Formats: sequence, C-alpha cells, structure tokens
Amino acid sequence: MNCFEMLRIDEGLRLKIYKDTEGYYTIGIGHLLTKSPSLNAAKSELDKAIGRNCNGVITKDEAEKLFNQDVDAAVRGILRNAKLKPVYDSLDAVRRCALINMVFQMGETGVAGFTNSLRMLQQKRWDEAAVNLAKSRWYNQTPNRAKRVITTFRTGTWDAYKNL
Repeated sequence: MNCFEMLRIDEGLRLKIYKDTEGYYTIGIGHLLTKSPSLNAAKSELDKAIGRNCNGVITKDEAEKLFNQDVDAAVRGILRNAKLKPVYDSLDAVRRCALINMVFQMGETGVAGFTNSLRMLQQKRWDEAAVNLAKSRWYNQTPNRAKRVITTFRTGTWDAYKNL
C-alpha cells in the first residue's frame, strides 16, 4: 500500500468529472480541473493533462498519475516550510503519507499549527504524539479519519487501513 490507497480510502477516488462542494469540476482524488463553469472547458483541461481524448473519464492508473503530481506540489510546499520541513525530513515513507494526508485535509497552514505534535514526531515519541494529536479540534470533527491517521503515525504501518 502507498499513499494513493490511504487517500483513496479517506477522501475517495472518482473516475468521472464531478463538481466539488463549491461547484468546481474535479476528478480523481480531489484533483481540480478548472475554476471555469464550463463542463467543456473542464473536459478540455483533462485531455490536456492526460494527453488524450477522455471525454471526462479516466482510468485508475491515470488518476494515480494526477494524484502523484498533486503530492509533489504538496511536498514542494512542505519543504519551503521551516516548521514542517525537518519533520517530513525525519519521517519514514508511511509516516510521510500520514502527514500529507493531513495537509490535504486542512492545508499547510493548519498542520503547521500543531507545534508540539510536530516536535514530538520529529523526535520519534510516537505515543506522546498520538496523545497529543487526539486533543485537537480536528480529532473531534473528523474522528474516523483522524483516528486512522494518528494510528499510522503511532505504528508506522497501514494497520488502520488493513480491512478497508
């Protein structure tokens, strides 16, 4: 399992163009196509991105391609972020997925807020970090997702996602 699978489960994968909460044309795992109100413009952007005639429908593999670009852009930001940089730098691959997961959820700025949690994570105090994370506002609002993410930080495995 990789990052794609974790997010496919927490956020959801859509193979046909859809509108998000706000009305924007999206696809894959929350991959924004365009802020234009046109379905055609949306399809046009997809074909560009794919490099082929899709008519608004992609394969899993393709979505994965897009998800990775999205992931790269997130990381690039992380790496220009003093508080986040050393933590990401310090985590293993699995654990890096969990952090990304958070970024995707609440943005770069929201995660930067977990001052302490972050400190513990960079120090490999997994449990304390998990304890710490559970006091957030985030943990109370999206508790299923948050439990799964914390469990990943705590164990360094995909156990939370095993039978999903």
